[PDB]
Amino acid sequence: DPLAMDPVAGSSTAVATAGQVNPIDPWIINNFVQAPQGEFTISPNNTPGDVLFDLSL
Amino acid sequence: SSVDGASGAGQLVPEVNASDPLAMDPVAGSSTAVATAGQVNPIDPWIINNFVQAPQGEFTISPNNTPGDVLFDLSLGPHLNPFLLHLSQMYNGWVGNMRVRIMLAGNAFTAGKIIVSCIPPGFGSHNLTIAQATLFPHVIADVRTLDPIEVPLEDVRNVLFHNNDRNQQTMRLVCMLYTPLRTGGGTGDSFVVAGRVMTCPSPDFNFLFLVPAAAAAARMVDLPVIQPRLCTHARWPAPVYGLLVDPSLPSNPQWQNGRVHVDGTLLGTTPISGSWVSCFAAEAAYEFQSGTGEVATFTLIEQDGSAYVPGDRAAPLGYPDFSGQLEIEVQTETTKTGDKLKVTTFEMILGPTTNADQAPYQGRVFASVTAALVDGRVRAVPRSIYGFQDTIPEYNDGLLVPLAPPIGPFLPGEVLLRFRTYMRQIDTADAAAEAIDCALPQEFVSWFASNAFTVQSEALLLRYRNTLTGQLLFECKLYNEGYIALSYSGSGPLTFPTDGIFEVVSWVPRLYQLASVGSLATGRMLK
Amino acid sequence: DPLAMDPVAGSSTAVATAGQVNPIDPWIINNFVQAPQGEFTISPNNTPGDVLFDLSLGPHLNPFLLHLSQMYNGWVGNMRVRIMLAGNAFTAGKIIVSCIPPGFGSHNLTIAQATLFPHVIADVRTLDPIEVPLEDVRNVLFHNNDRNQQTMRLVCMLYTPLRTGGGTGDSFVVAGRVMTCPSPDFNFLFLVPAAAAAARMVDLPVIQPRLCTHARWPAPVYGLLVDPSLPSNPQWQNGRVHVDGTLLGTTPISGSWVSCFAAEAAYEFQSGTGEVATFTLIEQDGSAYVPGDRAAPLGYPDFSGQLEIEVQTETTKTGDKLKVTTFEMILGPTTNADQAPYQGRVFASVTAALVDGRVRAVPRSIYGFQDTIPEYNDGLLVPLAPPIGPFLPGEVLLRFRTYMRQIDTADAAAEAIDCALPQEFVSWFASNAFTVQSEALLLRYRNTLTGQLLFECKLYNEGYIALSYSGSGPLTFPTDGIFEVVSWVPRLYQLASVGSLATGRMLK
Amino acid sequence: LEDVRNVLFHNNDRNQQTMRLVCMLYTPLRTGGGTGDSFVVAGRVMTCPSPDFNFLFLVPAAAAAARMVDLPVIQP
Amino acid sequence: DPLAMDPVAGSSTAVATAGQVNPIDPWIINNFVQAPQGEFTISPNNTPGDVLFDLSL
Repeated sequence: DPLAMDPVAGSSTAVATAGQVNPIDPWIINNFVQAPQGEFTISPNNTPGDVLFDLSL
Repeated sequence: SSVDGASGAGQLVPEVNASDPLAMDPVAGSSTAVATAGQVNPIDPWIINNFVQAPQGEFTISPNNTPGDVLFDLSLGPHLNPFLLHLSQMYNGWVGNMRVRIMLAGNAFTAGKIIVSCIPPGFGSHNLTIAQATLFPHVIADVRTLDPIEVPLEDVRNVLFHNNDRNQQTMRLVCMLYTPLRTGGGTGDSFVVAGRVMTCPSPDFNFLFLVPAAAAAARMVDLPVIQPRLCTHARWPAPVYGLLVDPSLPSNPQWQNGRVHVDGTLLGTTPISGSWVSCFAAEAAYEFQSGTGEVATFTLIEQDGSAYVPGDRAAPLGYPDFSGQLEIEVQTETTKTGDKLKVTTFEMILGPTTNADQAPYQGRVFASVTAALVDGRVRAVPRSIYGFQDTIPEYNDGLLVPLAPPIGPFLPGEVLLRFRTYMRQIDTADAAAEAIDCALPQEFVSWFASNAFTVQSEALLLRYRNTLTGQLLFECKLYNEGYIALSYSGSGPLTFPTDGIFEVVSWVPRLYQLASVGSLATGRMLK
Repeated sequence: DPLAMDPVAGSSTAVATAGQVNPIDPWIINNFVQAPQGEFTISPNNTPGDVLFDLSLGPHLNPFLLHLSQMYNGWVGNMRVRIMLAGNAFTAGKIIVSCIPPGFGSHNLTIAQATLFPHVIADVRTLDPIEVPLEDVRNVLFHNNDRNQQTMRLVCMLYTPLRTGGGTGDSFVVAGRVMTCPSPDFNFLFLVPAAAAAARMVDLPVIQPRLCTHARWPAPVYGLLVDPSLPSNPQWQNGRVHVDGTLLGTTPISGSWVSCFAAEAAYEFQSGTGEVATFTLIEQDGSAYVPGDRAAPLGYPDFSGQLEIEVQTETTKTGDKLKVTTFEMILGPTTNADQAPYQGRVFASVTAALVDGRVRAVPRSIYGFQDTIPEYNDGLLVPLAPPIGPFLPGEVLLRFRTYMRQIDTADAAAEAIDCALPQEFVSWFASNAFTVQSEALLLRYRNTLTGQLLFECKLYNEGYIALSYSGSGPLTFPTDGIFEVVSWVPRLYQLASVGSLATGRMLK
Repeated sequence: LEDVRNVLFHNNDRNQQTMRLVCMLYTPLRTGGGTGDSFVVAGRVMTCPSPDFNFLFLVPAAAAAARMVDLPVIQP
Repeated sequence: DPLAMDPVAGSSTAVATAGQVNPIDPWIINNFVQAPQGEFTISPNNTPGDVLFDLSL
């Protein structure tokens, strides 16, 4: 099954009113990097409901 | 959204559940109500397809469970979906079908099957055996099945649509264990299968009338967890020492202190402070009717120093509500540091006798200097009693006076629960403890006057329990008019441990039958 | 006339940025319902300029919307307000309803300035309602569920003085009602399960001090005062509780326990002249006393001097024969020197200067009182509730006061004894076990009858009340006399102190 | 007054639960002036059926009452 | 303002179940007459919350 979300636009919105729209080095553009809080472990001791991780865009 | 481990689950468990269709025809949705409902209220399309965890969303299977055990019993309604439930509070009525999805996925090592059956409204409640469940349109599934089983909860209706009352009977989905659960492998008995139930409304489903969202009040009064032996007595200023019932005492006492209703209504001369109990304040002087100034004339004031006016109770607050001869100690009132103090002892007669002065109700009482010093404003506290009788004094010298009513009534076999303390009674060659009872400890008096709870029926069912040991000692009825009853047949004062917490209950009609417990003798056989 | 404003856009802004744009039931769209803040009153007591009501745009202005608010996390749109006045032909006056844009802040506006905003004026006599559109002036794309957001507001003020004529009954007030419904531009945003989430707080019982029970001597409370010349940080063991319900010291639940004890009593013979009762203390509910984490059995006296006690056979059942003897017991340290309530053993002497087995002792008078703690453990450290305090500079303890009979010896006279809360408040906090959220509560002491505010004060969470007072100088207060919470209140909250109740002032 | 129904229609039975109209005093009545407490606001309720209204089965049921017991208002 | 309700259907429901569907005189259809429970009174003796009348369809 899919994700219950409609895709959201990117820079499309900014163009019209931001002063500049600065691009990023393409090498970063799709290179998967580990996040700071990127580690967690699931032991048999955890109960359903325990939080493994939290993230903010 | 859903990602079953198919990819890595090997082929140890069945993906999809192979089962014969439901022996049941499809049911119509909103189409019915369209013509007679005042409105047909559409719901957010996003809710229409999201399978969300129902409020009754969890269940567990374990090897302790025996076939027949009900894992969950769902009754058709908005209360089966969290979003719908919230919208429910805003509408009056609904019609439509629900889509239910039960989730299982135990280890490849577990074996077992459950059965879900749809029960038509109008069948009623009956304990179904696993074999009975088969008689209803049903579905059976192996606990290992990866993909969630989907079962449509059809809205079988006799009428066009539903309203939000108790007169409604909807279709049910009962899920029971079909075969015992047994884990194989290195059986970790901590292993139980954790099930999940998710639902989403079928597009047929619709809410009906817009209504004032809300109307779910529930003001439930509670009691404080204070043991009786930690409490203050409400009719004599001492700790509570005893907790008992005693069918041979007067059954309907006319106590003026320690009276309050569950709703907070204080009665009689009942004071808020237990320091006021059985005490008075006055301006004191020595008139001369006989002319031998041994008699103090006390013009009563209220004990917080304010003026006493004859009103709608028998006397100033906390003034004694019993008879006999009271020894009082009378001291200059304390207003400020350095107020010089005189302290005299007197005997005052509380009862009717006899040609015959004394009318606390009018504001005037006489005591005599146990000649058998102090004046201006004084405070009198009780020192001992002589010839106690637990009947009310003559408050208004023969005339009718305002009185809280006798305590009662009680059902047949019900008797008053007594909180008890001891007065010093004197003699005259011998002081000995004398019992005096009241209907609630002063802390409960203050508690109810302060909470002003809303009362919803005629009495509250309480349990008296030892919270330490856990032991339930008894049950009892706290009538709204502020007295507690037990059912007891003995003759026969019966005494209870004072350590000793009360818990509400219920509401409880007034003809609620309590358990007598007590004969701890089951005297008979059988076999 | 129409408002001096251009139509404000609705959902069209937050389309490419919110995750969802959620529409509402069109039946709500134009049904005018009474807003939760739907009532106000105008009376001759009001003065032109008084703000009858201040509304701020948001779904919280409509009951239906409000109910939906618990389901979504954002919103955008304009509403519509309608106001009604139930006036007479005797009520002359005008009201101003002005729209204040976000960002303006808060200022005191004269009726004249109130006119400078898009507004609507109405005579209090009108039978018909007044309608004003509440536009969603935005600086941002949309709004989130946050009442810290600055949205457009509607302020209603009395434009001219209310002047009732005729047989002027000052009990006459004009009833006002506010109603709203969302303009079709209104849209909720993200669908969040957020359906339920509240909290709680602490309250105090509305009992006046002079109706209360004292917590350190068993008598009614008679006095309410502060007194900078008394010991500022007393080490009271009774009448101690925290706002959270934590009882301290020897503090009992029942005020009948206060300054009383129970024991098994006997007459040993160290001197050998059996005038000395030896009391092996038990708790007053008849249970065994064990030396523990407080100084003595519950309610045992927490002061010194020489206490006259009356000791009676314990009452267990009707017919228990009773003996009653009077003794003098010394509470203070002195001196070579026995007495350790903490260990469970104290001695009194038959004011020879009868009873045994199990007894109960209640206080009869005090001789040489000093309000310092007795020597509970004969020289050794003992568990103690801490001194009361601290207090900010200029803050002093609020005292509940009662009087002991002190004896003499040719003269009994009242002697003052103070405590930090009445026993009813002791019981109240132990029973409620409130959750505490900061360091103290701001309370007002008020006459609810007359309405008069007497003072403000700080109830520290550790269970004692402070006032700011500079005098030197016991200052006494009326005892009739209700306390109200407040706030929370940081510990450095500055209280108000006082002035010379004379107001008059001259133009000069 | 809408006919909110759970069933197809209604029978002559006043034990049936139909939609109701409750009138309440929303705010306290406050008479001013020379307050004559003998003053009451008279209220009247009037109705007529919406064109959706229809009676159902034609029954000769034309007459059917009963009686009861009363006591004379004579003081003891 | 209008009631927060959707129009409710009339006879259309009981057509295939009642033995007859009987119409009424259109002159009654819109003539406002005093209901048998047509009177009530409000006085200062009443307190907000008092039910002045309770009608059932």
